[PDB]
Amino acid sequence: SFVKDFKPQALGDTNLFKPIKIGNNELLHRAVIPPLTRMRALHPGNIPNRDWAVEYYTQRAQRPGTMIITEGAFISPQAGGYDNAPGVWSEEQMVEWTKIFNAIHEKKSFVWVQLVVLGWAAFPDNLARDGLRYDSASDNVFMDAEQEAKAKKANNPQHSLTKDEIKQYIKEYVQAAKNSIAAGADGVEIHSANGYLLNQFLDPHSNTRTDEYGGSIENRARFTLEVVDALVEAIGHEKVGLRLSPYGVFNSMSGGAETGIVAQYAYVAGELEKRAKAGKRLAFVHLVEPRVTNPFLTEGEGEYEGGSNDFVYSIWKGPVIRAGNFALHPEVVREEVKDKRTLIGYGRFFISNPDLVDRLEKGLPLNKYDRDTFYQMSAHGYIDYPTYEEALKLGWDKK
Amino acid sequence: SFVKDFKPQALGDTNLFKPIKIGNNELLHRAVIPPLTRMRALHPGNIPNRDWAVEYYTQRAQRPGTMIITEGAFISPQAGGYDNAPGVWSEEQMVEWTKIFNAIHEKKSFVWVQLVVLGWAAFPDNLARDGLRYDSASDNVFMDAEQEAKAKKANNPQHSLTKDEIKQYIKEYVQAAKNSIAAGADGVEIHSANGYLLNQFLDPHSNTRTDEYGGSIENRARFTLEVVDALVEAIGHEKVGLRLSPYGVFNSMSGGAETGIVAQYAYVAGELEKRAKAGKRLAFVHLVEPRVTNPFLTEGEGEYEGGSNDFVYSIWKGPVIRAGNFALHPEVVREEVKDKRTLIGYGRFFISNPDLVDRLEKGLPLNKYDRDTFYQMSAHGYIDYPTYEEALKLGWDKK
Ligand SMILES: Cc1cc2nc3c(=O)[nH]c(=O)nc-3n(C[C@H](O)[C@H](O)[C@H](O)COP(=O)(O)O)c2cc1C
Ligand SMILES: Cc1cc2nc3c(=O)[nH]c(=O)nc-3n(C[C@H](O)[C@H](O)[C@H](O)COP(=O)(O)O)c2cc1C
Ligand SMILES: C=C(C)[C@@H]1CC=C(C)C(=O)C1
Ligand SMILES: C=C(C)[C@@H]1CC=C(C)C(=O)C1
Ligand SMILES: [Cl-]
Ligand SMILES: [Cl-]
Ligand SMILES: [Cl-]
Ligand SMILES: [Cl-]
Ligand code: NA
Ligand code: NA
Ligand code: NA
Ligand code: NA
Repeated sequence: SFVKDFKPQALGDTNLFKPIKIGNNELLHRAVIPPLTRMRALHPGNIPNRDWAVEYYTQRAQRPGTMIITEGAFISPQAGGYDNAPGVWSEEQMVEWTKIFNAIHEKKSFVWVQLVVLGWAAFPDNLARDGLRYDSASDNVFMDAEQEAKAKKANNPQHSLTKDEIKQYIKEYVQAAKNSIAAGADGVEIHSANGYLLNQFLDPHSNTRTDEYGGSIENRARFTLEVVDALVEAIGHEKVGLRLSPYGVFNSMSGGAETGIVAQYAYVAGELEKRAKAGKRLAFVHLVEPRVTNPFLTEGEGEYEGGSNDFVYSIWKGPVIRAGNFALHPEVVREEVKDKRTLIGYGRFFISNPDLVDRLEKGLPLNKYDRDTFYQMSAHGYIDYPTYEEALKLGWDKK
Repeated sequence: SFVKDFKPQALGDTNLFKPIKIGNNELLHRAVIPPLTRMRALHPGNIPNRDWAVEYYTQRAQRPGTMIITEGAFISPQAGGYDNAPGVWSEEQMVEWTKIFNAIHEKKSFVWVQLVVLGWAAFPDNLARDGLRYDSASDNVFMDAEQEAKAKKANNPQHSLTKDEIKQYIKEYVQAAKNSIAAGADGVEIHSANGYLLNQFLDPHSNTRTDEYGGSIENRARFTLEVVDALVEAIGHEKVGLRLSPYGVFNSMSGGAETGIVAQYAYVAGELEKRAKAGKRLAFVHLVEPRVTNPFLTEGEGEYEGGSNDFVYSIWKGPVIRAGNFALHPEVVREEVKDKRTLIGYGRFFISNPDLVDRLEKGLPLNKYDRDTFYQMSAHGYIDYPTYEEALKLGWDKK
């Protein structure tokens, strides 16, 4: 059915429908698909779903000139720990990704691979089964008691990365980025958000290190910036973006309760702008808004009202993608896109509306999503959400 | 005469005219007199002007419940270097300050002493004459070529402070703060703005140190925060505020051209909020706006449009005084004071309008200022600017 109480607004008269260039890509509008893990990849080997993934992305690529950021993709086995999320390290994986990228390009849209390392959010038992470590920045603070216990039970205690192991992850980020471009992707997004490994280094709750990778703002940002620099060198700044969630609490990050949190993220933004002014500007910075501090809470819940991401704009002068509870709030989007370098990521409602962009332009009702199938090994709740026309035929304008 | 093309707005219907408590003081409105050096203090001994200073402050205290921050006052001879700016270290000085504070209190207004250390902005020849060093954070970067040359000519080269000398300044800040309170002041403002010594430590252009007082965000902020902590301990957080100018370029500070500048100031704000949450909240933070990056340029000149101070509000949760080209822009003030913890400092037009607060409430014309007498050893351009009524009697409503 359609979302019951929603009052749509046509946004076609706003900058959401003005073209913009991101990296090498001429986008025709500024509604971006942010990275959305869907758990349809198949075990063993973290293989993109051979039955449905092409169709899923094809559907969501249907509006010409749409920027799509893929579901998070693990850069290596050690970076993973979820059996049904895909990787980008193996030939068997890239065969499937190639088909996906080709399909998106056939629809005249674009695709950026999000590169992921899980750190403490991984399942320590899956990792132990596969002979892999359970990694984080530190070894004396844990995501939650359950994760700490799963780790101990698996004889796979949380491990504070050595410098050599950080270097190994950086090598894997580089090779994953290369693999992505070679298979036909338009670029990559470095995931440094939502409490995964890089965010675990950025955040002083999760990073109690006393070496050069913790204990100060500069040190906590070191790993993220080393990945940025390694990928810029490998595939070019125009093919690299970075995702950050300054106010996020998901996966036991600090959020606004940490009084140094804005400084930590302002420092990262400043270092990106420094690189930009020196000739290597990232394609974009992608921010999760304080509107959504945890993306598994219903829209309107977990909103942090004590901070804004606007500070980033005083520092970083390139494109900014903002995501978090914008589908249900065209009135907010209307104001945000008045800034001419702002794009809007629409997550959950892109799950349920393959033709979301048309609906935003034209002020059409939105399909309700079904959170129960966000993660599921099924075509149902993945490729069977209808377009607006299909929904009319099903009688949804009267259900 | 009145400012010719100005279109006043009555601001009495805004929060500018709602009472607010700052430290121990119940202000009746939120128009603050920011610190304004006037150079009427007499040599030798940096003595507040025995003829005119009481009258100057009395005039500007006339609206009941006004917060006045004094002209900058040197904490010690070594902290000074301008013969006609006052100090707060000697009995002879405090005799005069006592009269000033009494007069302000008789008008039912309040007075906060701004505590100043000049660093590289001092005149090295005055300092050499008096057997004093020419100090800054570093010794290999200079304010400008003229200052570097004056220093060499005076055989008083710019000197990078030792840790012991920093500790000595902190002792002097403490004693100056005590002197101020004992003489009757309501509080003190730590000057960490406008390119004076503390700002010289904060800014990476002027601070190339490699000890614990430079080389990182935390290190560059160390001196400012040590002064904050020393004064909070000495006279209480409710009697201490801090002034910062993130985007200032006056006295060869970096401003927005330094991509790490927001991070540097976000860190300071965060550390203040941390202290506040731990039970010691400063009375206020005072910000110079990017509206005025150099206060000796005519209003509208030297505006930096590439940054905002709004970030501070995501971090620091106490009162914020904002200053910079607000007198000529009631339309901007009207929007800013919608935030209920925002006060507005009015500098240059408080020089020329002793009854500025009435004029803001009632939407009256403003007396033009005469910049030539901003710094002058005279009552003229100091205590002879008329109130609105006096100006009407002089025929200014038709001049
Ligand atoms: C099912 C689901 C999967 C997600 N997967 C990812 C992901 O792989 N990488 C990522 O950075 N964010 C991920 N997110 C966060 C979203 O990209 C987005 O920031 C968030 O859902 C808020 O936007 P929205 O309110 O428009 O959904 C996910 C969110 C959901 C609900
Ligand atoms: C003549 C003059 C003297 C000033 N003296 C000081 C001072 O002693 N301490 C300080 O922090 N700022 C000082 N300032 C800066 C002002 O406090 C204020 O930030 C600036 O003038 C911008 O506000 P305005 O546009 O309302 O004048 C001075 C400015 C002027 C023009
Ligand atoms: C498996 C992933 C790559 C994660 C899924 C859920 C969220 C919120 C991410 O940021 C990544
Ligand atoms: C002599 C002083 C205390 C200075 C005068 C001019 C400015 C802009 C200050 O900040 C302090
Ligand atoms: Cl799993
Ligand atoms: Cl903005
Ligand atoms: Cl002088
Ligand atoms: Cl604000
Ligand atoms: Na099927
Ligand atoms: Na789950
Ligand atoms: Na006289
Ligand atoms: Na002068």
